[PDB]
Amino acid sequence: ENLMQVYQQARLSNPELRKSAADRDAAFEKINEARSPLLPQLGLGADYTYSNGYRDANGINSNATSASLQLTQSIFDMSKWRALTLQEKAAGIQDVTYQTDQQTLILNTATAYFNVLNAIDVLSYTQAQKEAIYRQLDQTTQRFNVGLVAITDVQNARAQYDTVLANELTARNNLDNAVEQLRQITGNYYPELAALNVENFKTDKPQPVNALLKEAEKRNLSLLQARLSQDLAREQIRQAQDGHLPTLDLTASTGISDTSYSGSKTRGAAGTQYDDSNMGQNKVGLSFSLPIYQGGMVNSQVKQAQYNFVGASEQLESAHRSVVQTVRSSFNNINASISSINAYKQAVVSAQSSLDAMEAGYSVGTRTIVDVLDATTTLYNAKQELANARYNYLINQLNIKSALGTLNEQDLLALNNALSKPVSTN
Amino acid sequence: ENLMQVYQQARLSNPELRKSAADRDAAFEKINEARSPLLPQLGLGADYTYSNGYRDANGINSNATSASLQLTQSIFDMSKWRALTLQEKAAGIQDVTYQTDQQTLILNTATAYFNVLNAIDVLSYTQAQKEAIYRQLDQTTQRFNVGLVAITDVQNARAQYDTVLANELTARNNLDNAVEQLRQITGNYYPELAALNVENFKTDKPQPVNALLKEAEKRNLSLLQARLSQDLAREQIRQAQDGHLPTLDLTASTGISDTSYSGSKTRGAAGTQYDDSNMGQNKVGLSFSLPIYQGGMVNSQVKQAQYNFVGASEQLESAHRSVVQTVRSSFNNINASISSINAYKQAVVSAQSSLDAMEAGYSVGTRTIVDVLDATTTLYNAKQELANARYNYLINQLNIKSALGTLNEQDLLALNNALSKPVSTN
Amino acid sequence: ENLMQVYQQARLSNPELRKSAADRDAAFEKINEARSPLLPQLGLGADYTYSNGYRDANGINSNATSASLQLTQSIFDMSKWRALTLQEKAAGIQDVTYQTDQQTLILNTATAYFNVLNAIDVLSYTQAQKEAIYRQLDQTTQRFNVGLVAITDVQNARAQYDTVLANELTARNNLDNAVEQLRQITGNYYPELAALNVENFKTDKPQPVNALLKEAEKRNLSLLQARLSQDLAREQIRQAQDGHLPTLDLTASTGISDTSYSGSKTRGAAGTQYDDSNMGQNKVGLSFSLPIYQGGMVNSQVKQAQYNFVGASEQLESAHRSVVQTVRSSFNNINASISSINAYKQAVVSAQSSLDAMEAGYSVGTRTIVDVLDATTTLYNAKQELANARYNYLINQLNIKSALGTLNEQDLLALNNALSKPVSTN
Repeated sequence: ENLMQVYQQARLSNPELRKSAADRDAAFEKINEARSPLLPQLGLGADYTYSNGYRDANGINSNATSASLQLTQSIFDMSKWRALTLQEKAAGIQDVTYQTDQQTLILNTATAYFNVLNAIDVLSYTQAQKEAIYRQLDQTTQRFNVGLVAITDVQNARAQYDTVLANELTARNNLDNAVEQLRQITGNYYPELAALNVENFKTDKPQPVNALLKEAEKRNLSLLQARLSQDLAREQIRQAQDGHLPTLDLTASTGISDTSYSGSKTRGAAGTQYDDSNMGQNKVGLSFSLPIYQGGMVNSQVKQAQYNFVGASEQLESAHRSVVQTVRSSFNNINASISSINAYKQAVVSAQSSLDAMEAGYSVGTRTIVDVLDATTTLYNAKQELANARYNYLINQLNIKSALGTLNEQDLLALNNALSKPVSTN
Repeated sequence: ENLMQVYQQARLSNPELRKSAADRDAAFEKINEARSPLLPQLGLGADYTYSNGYRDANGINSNATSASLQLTQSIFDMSKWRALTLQEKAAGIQDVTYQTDQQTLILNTATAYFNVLNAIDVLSYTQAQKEAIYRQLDQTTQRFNVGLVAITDVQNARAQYDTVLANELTARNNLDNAVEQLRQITGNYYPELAALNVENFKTDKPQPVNALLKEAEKRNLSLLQARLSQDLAREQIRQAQDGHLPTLDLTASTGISDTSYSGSKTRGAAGTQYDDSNMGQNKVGLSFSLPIYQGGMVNSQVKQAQYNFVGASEQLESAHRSVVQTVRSSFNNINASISSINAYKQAVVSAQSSLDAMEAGYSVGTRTIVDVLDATTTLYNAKQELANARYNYLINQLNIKSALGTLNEQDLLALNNALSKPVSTN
Repeated sequence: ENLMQVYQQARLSNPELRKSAADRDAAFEKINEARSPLLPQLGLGADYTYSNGYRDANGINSNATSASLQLTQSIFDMSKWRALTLQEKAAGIQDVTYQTDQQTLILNTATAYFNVLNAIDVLSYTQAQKEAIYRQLDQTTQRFNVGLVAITDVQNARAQYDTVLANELTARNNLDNAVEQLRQITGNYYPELAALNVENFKTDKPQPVNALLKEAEKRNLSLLQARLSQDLAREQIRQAQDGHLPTLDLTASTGISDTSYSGSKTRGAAGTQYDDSNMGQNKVGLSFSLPIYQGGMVNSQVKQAQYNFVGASEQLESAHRSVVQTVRSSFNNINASISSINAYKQAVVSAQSSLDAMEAGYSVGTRTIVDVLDATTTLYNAKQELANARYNYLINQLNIKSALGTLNEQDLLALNNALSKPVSTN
């Protein structure tokens, strides 16, 4: 129910987070097959085959029968080690992006949480507006009944009333909308959520921008991923270099053989050579090769890896400019939130005193209760529009921390301190 | 001209629909080559080759003249069947997404069709606004001429007139833009389109939400595609399992070769063995093999397929909760459309009576005709903003029908029933 | 500083432009390896291997020792030439898109610049608004001090003041934002930028739209790229046709051999055949093959390439509809800009005369100076909202020129003519 608990149940409800985790699992597991080729290749084959050599040596008839194990083991080829390193760095990549997605979950969660509150706010306010305009219409109606005014005004207040009805329904509708938005990252409905403890609000001042810039230089996930991409490009480079490598290898195998000769040609002077055999063999030995020159195969690849490299570096710098922009913008947004909160506070005070004034106006009955509710309307609107400003302060409070690439459950707990009273959702 | 006919010509004018159709054609045709490998592989590779030995067995010249056909046919390998099933499911995928795109074309079609209707409205009424403000400029002008109100007001009205002119030009401009928007899907410019039969609106109540839930769950295209994706992942799993398959084979080949001999070394005791060859051959037989352990080849792939599976499943549930969200939101939007239509109707009646009232004001001339056209302004603005609301009702109709995964020409035919009088576009 | 210089320093600062450049370098360089296969394949693969017979073959140990260079050279396979042509066309593609981004850098570069100007504008004027409202607060305050009015008004003016303060901070904030936006393209902060020379502002009429269309047919980069895609699809088609090609080839290689015998079975009646032999060889000759029939390999591929072709064609027409839409829309936007500029000009004149009027009002003291500054507020707001309109005129100019697929530094120079006075940024 509390934002913390909301994070808790939602910690498993997210598929994409779990999806990404599983993807990381795919990467780390893929490292295994990345290690695989270096290991020896035990194998087996078998065959049977009749043959008939027509023409010249025509009339011979020869079935053939054989089977063999074939162990093989390459030794010298660093390219596989290279690919292994690629797999490693890619794994680190997947790790980082996974953490990123975690932070994303945090953000979305908090956002969706606040939206419900805001919807409740607008709901109630639009309601009070409804009643106010309603008795406005009733008054005006009665005023026509005694004939003081033109019918046109009656229809006017009519239109006001219908309009505000639409305003009710759309808002109430937005309520459940946001509710389902919450279920989207939960899979569960919630009857109620804790109200903000506005009385104990934190008007915390921002840290100086430069240190934040430093921490940003140190620990944004994205730029880190860029650097990993760069190093990976370097790995691609040496992998392109790998083509020049001599390929030391070692075969090892044994094989049975049968083959029973037949046909009239075998008859007469078989000379043992035409006789059926039972031979078997245990071949084992080195294998090796070297490309020397291959039409410029391993040449263009080099430059390709190079362009890939420098381009990746460009992406890195782009990320750099990006994080600078983002963090500054966030900081600034926080300040904006501050000032806005100030303004709306004062507005609250204003509408309040105005309200009390008009209430006194009804105290000796100078006005109508309707008007009192008009001031009441302005009052509430100002109220949780100010609350809205506070939540915006919170969101910015996360974004800057998000900008750092840091974030944790603990910040959300600090948020959880802010919550207070239970509040029914619908 | 009518929305139905517009859809009719639209059915061929769309490239992307036809594109997707042809893509389905590709997906189906590819199933054929998916069936292909099982078929026998006939072949030929005759060639000639000189040879000149040296060192130890130096000086014995020769030249082979090989020529042989090679039919081949493996029998046991389920992995290919697996890939066939994959291709099948892929074809189902392409099918589903194709139908989806059809619905998409429908939606966009009706949308663009309505936008024109709206722009016409805004155009006309804006024009009336132009005339009204104009004659205000004239009145105020003359009022300066007789020496009354200060020049500043004159320039004010001037600004009004110029501003509203700009509004005209941008209005007309948007009109032709929308016309082109229509041509974009149609490839045709249309001088005129049918007006809505506003007199006979359909105030249908929405069905209870749960039934719609059950239906859409039963037949949404997207989630269906997800399920196909999951099944495909399972197929990938058995395909990973396929690496344990022994590979039964059957070679079948034949042909002749003539290696003529030459060189001085052949001279002396040729022993028939050094005579020129003239042999042919008819080899045929099985070629079995089983991989045994191979460094963990067919291992990591298993878990990879597994993670692929579960992640796909997570996507499935994701899309599930998603469509729940969407359909509820749609229902809600429809209700909003209802209430809005109500409100604007009443606003229409109101502004109308206000109009008639002021007209009566001019009946003894208390006002100016411009004022009457101000009431007229608010009037028609209200009118076809209400029309706009009705179109929104239509769009929501198609949307709720869309989330079902249903949709067809028929609802659009009912929309065609909604249409009435011809109206020139520009 | 001037827009031209800004473009100049920026012209190298862009990563993505340089990125695309290097990518073009890749596309070109890859043509080399595309040419590569036709070249001769020199090679080598020496190796050594022990052998030990058993069962009938038992007791005759040996160890083969082989070494051989291996040149190879294919003669006839058009598919390689085909793929070469593919690579060529791909190079053309990367070229074109590179040109696209070359325009893209320009557009944004103007955009942010004008945004900076605008931000400066709104900033200053908001400041003036601040001072005005401030003195209203002071007036109302003092008025309460002598007690002419209710406290509620005091709080009202209070609220106005805090609000406008918030507007200041967000304004300044937006200023620095835009500054950083500029740095994003440049990597450099800028103290100052040239003011527009509004006095000599251009108002050229657009060329008639049809001529612009014929011009459009010439060289939009996008559509050209589409046509290249089509031709590429055709190349894919002939490449599918290339599976019918007989594969004429030429083997050419030489190698030595040693192979030493061992074992007691070799002893006795060796018959020369059971003796060590240091043979060498110089094999050379033709190679050839032809598929005949392969289970429908090169069949489904044909239809596949065909579908690829037609789909590409559909994309081409899609691009056609696209460019028509965009160019007309641009033209229209220009017209809108014109009329808007007209309107705001007149508004400026109006507010000006109103200002002078009220100034005269203070000349004999009929009003507060604050009010005069209110007119001042409306004044400047109108002023550089009009400026904003002029920049929109410029942006539209660049847009329509962009739709042409044209654009150059020279148009930006023509823009550079428009600039005038130096202006500090913050």
